Amino acid sequence: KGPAVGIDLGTTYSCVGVFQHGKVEIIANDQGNRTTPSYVAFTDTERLIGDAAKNQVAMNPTNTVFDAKRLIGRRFDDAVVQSDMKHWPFMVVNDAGRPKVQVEYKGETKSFYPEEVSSMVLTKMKEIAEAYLGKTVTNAVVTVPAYFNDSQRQATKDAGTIAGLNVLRIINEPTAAAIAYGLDKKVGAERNVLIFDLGGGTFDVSILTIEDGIFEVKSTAGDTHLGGEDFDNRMVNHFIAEFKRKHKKDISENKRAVRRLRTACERAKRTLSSSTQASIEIDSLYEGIDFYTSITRARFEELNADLFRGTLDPVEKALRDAKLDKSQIHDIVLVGGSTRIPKIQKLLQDFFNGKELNKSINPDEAVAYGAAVQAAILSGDK
Repeated sequence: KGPAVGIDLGTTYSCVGVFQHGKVEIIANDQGNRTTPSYVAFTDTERLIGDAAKNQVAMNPTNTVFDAKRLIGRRFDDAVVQSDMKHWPFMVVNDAGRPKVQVEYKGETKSFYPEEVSSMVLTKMKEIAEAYLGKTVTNAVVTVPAYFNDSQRQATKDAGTIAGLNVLRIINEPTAAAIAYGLDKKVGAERNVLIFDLGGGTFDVSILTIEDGIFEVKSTAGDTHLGGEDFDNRMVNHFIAEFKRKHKKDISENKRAVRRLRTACERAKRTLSSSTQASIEIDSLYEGIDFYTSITRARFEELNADLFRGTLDPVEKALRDAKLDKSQIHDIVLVGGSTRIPKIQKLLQDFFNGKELNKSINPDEAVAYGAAVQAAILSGDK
């Protein structure tokens, strides 16, 4: 046969891992990136997936598709679909009740179901793993949010099937995160687990009670439209204002300039998680004007103070809906890159009155890690 893989098919980014020789290896893509944008793009000559698709988004916005995870398993008339369509530069059309993304591709109008778009992302993840392993990869466990219904689950499975993957099982993202930390294998009775998942575009809080290998979902809360990208946007707005004051130019409607500034801001955010300052270095940001400056960790925290504090309300709501006190939480699990932000960890740890956080597994990789473990179990190789 071949190696079984765990795939986190994320809203904004995806990640693939493999369990072998007693260890999970998270697999780097051809750019050396351990996560891959959940982006597909269509041009005059080719279809682009992942990094290559995201890299040309400002030059080809209406034919660059993302957020298929917000469409998958839903109907066109869905209130969620109608709302979300407003914020996408690509077209969504109705095919006999079902949403389809419509693009131009090689001088032709083509349309794709959300699960076809996700199949393309899954194809890239498959090829990434095959490039690393030197072997054909067919079996996989693919993750979804706990709140996904059977239509969403089936459509996610269907995306894998279209990609040529044998989907062994669709498992919940918070379950995968808990499996990564071996929280179902502790010597004891019930364990109440809080998963704090602050992703690129979504914030999910999940409370699980694990006992006898059952991962009971007690509560879910969060914000479907809050993620690391919001914190990046506060930085983007900050520097747009700065460039206006410095140079009397509003760069807002130059898509390329704004995209480049955003990329710089994403990088600065990562750097600010392990350093107290970050350099912004952009050659010819606008009209040949260089933008070289810096931002301190304190200023980044100040720009996002409301959004950071605000993450605690879903935690309180999850607790209330699960009928549990703060002190009844056995384990706290960090998932999503934004959970590396020192201020967020401090906020969450203070909220739990000094309780230690499970954060040793790269939070951006924890879900694919648990998926890879489960994949090994299901294929019979753990």
